[PDB]
Amino acid sequence: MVLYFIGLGLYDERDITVKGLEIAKKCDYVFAEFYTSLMAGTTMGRIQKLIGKEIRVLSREDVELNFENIVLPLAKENDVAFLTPGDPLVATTHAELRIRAKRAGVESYVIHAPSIYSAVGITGLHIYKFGKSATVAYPEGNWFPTSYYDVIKENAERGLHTLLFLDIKAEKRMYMTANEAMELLLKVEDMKKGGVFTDDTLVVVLARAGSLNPTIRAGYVKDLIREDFGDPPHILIVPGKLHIVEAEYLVEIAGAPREILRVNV
Amino acid sequence: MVLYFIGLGLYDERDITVKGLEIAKKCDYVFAEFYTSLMAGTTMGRIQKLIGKEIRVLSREDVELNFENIVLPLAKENDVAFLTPGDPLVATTHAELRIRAKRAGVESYVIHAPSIYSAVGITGLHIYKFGKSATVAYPEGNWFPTSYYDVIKENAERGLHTLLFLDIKAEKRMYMTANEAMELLLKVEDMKKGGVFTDDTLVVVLARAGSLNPTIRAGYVKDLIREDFGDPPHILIVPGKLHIVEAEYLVEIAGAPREILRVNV
Ligand SMILES: Nc1ncnc2c1ncn2[C@@H]1O[C@H](CSCC[C@H](N)C(=O)O)[C@@H](O)[C@H]1O
Ligand code: NA
Repeated sequence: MVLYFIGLGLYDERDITVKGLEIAKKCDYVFAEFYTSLMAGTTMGRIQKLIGKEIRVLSREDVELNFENIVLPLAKENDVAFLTPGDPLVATTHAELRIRAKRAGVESYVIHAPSIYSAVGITGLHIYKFGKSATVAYPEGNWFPTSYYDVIKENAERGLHTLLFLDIKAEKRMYMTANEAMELLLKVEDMKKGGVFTDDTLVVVLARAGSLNPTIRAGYVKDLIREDFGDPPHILIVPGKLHIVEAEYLVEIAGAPREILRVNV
Repeated sequence: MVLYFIGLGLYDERDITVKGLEIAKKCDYVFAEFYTSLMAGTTMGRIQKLIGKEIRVLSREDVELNFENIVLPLAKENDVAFLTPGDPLVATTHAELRIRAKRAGVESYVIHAPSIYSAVGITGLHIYKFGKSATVAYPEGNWFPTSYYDVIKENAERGLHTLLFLDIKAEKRMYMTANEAMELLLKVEDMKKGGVFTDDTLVVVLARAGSLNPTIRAGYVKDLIREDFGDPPHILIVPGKLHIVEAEYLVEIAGAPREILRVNV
């Protein structure tokens, strides 16, 4: 009679850890949410088939407002699993659900899975050099979010790389592309004019990490802003000062202009 | 003709993903390295039994100096797997190994797995608030390194969390304990006196991330410095100012003192 938070990983149903699969297979009830991220290489059927259990999908409202009414009650008399894309506690507010479980007398366990936060390593940028992260959110009505622009500025001044999670509106099947994120950032630049994000800014795009052939591209905004990086999900990265081997990787593996091999120490 | 970089995950042999396991089983040759880290919850034998292939272990020198003479030759006429703890390419020098593959006319693919960079989300600390990461190294001889102290300073100064990796002697199987890390930092604080790490500093200790029963403890240095966090490996985190939700999780899940709800928020 416990609750398991089990990550499903980056791209398809095979990105779940063996540990997660074995445990998921032996749970009495299986719940899941697919609004915090997008697993572009799988479907509900494939996941249900792999786990061998019927999966009840919950909405953001079901979770944020009724987790303790839909999931926890069952976690008292049975073993329950709650599945999520990537790692369940990364760039989500799911950690708080563990507090709800405790207060309801339910013990919980977390089974990790590969996350986009560490998968950034495939870009060649040293992961320890990443600074504060941020999310490029879709403007809504007259409200136009811009704090993420300041994060980049803060990190850049320190020579640190900036990881930019991109917005997602699962109910509308909307997945922000790196292209759209670049557009929004250029608009904020005109606004603030801090010289933080312009056509000459070097950026890195990682799309569909977890698949065997993810799209990894590096170059100047003026050149990538209109490039096609394939289907979502995408993440955008604004590197800080580059190490020679980081630049070499971006050129050799990500197709960056050979000129970035020259670093301005 | 193909080299697969496969992550083994966090703690035991089941932390590898289903994708990683199936691919490894289809490879003609399987190599592994355990100098960047060492699965404390398993053994070479258990990993070997799980994959069903003999696993040739490579030293740091085998990889860094001879990757192209040991692994790549076989990758030309067979499918080869290179196993590493955590997520492949997180370790700073691994990314360039892909450049070596390319240079040798060998295609490479990356199979991700849980990394400590994302697993620390289990501490309840928001992932986006983490800043630059660092490693606490043992002083020795006339060398007393202290850069990790400066990292904590720059991060905390901006309200960001600092993820600290603790020194490890893979060969001698010696792990630096969180307790030892604190002592070193207090000693560095006495040296630099910047008001960065003192007895009143709040810290979080994560041990055996990945296992079903990890150790998650949060508190002030004066109380945790002599606490027993169990067997390695230990990860230390110096949080920046907390979001009430982070503090609540640390209190309810990591046994942190109520005091953080008013002092560190
Ligand atoms: N496979 C993938 N490839 C590229 N970006 C990804 C991705 N998975 C997640 N993301 C990025 O992260 C956002 C979701 S944020 C939630 C992240 C998740 N808990 C994890 O551990 O990965 C997406 O909108 C996208 O910008
Ligand atoms: Na980081």
